[PDB]
Amino acid sequence: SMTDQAFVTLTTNDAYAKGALVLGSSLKQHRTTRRLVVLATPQVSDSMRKVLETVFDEVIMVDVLDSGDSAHLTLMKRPELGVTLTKLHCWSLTQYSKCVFMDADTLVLANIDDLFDREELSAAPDPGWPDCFNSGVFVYQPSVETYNQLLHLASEQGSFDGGDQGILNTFFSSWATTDIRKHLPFIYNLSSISIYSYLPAFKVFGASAKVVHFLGRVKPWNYTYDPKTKSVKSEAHDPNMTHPEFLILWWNIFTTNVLPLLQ
Amino acid sequence: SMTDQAFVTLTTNDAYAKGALVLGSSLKQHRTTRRLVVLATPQVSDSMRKVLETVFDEVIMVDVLDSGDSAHLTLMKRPELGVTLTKLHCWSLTQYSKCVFMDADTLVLANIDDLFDREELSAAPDPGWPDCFNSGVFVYQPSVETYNQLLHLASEQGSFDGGDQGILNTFFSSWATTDIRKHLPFIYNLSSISIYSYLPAFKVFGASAKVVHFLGRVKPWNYTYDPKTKSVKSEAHDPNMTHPEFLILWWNIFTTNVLPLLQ
Ligand SMILES: O=c1ccn([C@@H]2O[C@H](COP(=O)(O)OP(=O)(O)O)[C@@H](O)[C@H]2O)c(=O)[nH]1
Ligand SMILES: O=c1ccn([C@@H]2O[C@H](COP(=O)(O)OP(=O)(O)O)[C@@H](O)[C@H]2O)c(=O)[nH]1
Ligand SMILES: [Mn+2]
Ligand SMILES: [Mn+2]
Repeated sequence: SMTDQAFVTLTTNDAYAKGALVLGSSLKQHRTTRRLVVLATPQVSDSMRKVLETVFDEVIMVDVLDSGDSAHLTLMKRPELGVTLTKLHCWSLTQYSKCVFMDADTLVLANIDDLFDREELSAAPDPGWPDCFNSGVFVYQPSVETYNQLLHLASEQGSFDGGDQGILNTFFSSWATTDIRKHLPFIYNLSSISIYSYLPAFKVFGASAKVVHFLGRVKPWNYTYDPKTKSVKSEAHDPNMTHPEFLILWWNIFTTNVLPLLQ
Repeated sequence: SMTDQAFVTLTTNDAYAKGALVLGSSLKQHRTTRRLVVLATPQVSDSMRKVLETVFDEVIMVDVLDSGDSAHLTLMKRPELGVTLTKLHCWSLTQYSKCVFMDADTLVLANIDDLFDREELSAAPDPGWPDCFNSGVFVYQPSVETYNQLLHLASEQGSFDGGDQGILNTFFSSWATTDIRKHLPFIYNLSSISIYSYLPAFKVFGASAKVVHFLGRVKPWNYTYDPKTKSVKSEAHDPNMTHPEFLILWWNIFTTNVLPLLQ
């Protein structure tokens, strides 16, 4: 419980750090009894690292790992995601026996400590290619062996998508066809994209959401929020604004719970 | 080899009948040893029913079942899909021990007779909400009981999406959490939408595709094809055209095998 198990996130800059701060605050809001840890890289300002230390039990400094895999990253219109190979450092955290990695663009809506009943590698399906798991939420076991194996495969073969999700799916390739218990229910990693892609399903299953994941190039922190009206201002033709409940929650927590700690 | 087992499709009009014909032609092309069955409703022309008899072993006339659920259908911008409850008639086919239902907008790329090793209900995940199965390819056991249960649920509750897929997911509730063997690999029902949603995944898994599913409002038969050049004429800004190989194959089979029976 308290000592040997953690939620782990990652930030390589101050932008994704506002995400990590909101994630962290949401985990506390829902009364986790596990540690909170964030992996941070040198591009995170000293000032931000100090703020991160008020929310996370530990801020762990690591080196950026970058795929440099511009062809594969362009293939999915995510030229900026090569630095997500930095996620692989999560397996080096052998101070813990089991952890849940969560993307810095996630938000917790309910206690999810029952994830620690799972075993490596448990993750939810990805809505793009559902025989791949989405790497935004996964339950794993820190291991120097698994760490080095993952580093080796990344250096030798890279990632089919140029980020962490490809390589993690290739390494944990039995996921689609194994033990159904290793398929986390989709409500533990609810892709913002699924809300508009199959709204009828969201309408009957979404009230049970435990985690929302703002996956895709547009992040909550790239909107403009007016605290007085609670209005979110978006770019034109944004399909996520037809169901904005999770975006508003994100901003509520940031303005209320994170903002006071920033100053 | 199975005289007591069939593939089953559905058509309510002459337009999806072109799809059924191409699907049936593709099952023959890949040497199925099973029977081929199409459910058709009164709106299919007499001349079309006769053409369907050259491809399918059985053309079975059934009444249209229509949810009339404009609210849920409109939720997913598919106002025409209420007649998909007609699919429920497939459970009445107790001449067969086991069947694979396939949507009329599917296209077989390899022999898939190994699907008959599965048991009801086996289906692939839906890319919008992957804890629901897509109802375009599924293995089931004809049964008067299951048939009547499904009709009663449709009459009482309707479908959460106004079509067959919602009601079938509600009825086969345990799919997301049961027996992984009942999760068909995504290659047995490859959603055309998944090609452009996670292109990197397509690039490394796509060569293994056994079935493609042209799901969504635009169907292969709504394009304009030039057989001289083998170019497909699309509506503007069509995302599927960046990877057109499956559409081209649909039109080749249509033009070579099917259109001669029509025009
Ligand atoms: O510039 C970046 C890009 C990503 N990340 C980390 O890598 C994760 C995966 O990236 P993202 O969530 O943007 O991928 P997606 O969920 O959109 O596929 C993020 O949540 C962050 O934890 C980061 O720290 N800096
Ligand atoms: O007007 C219609 C619409 C649907 N269908 C049948 O119902 C299936 C499901 O509809 P569709 O494939 O359009 O749904 P999607 O796969 O796009 O969700 C089709 O493949 C056909 O077999 C039909 O016969 N007539
Ligand atoms: Mn993410
Ligand atoms: Mn279909």
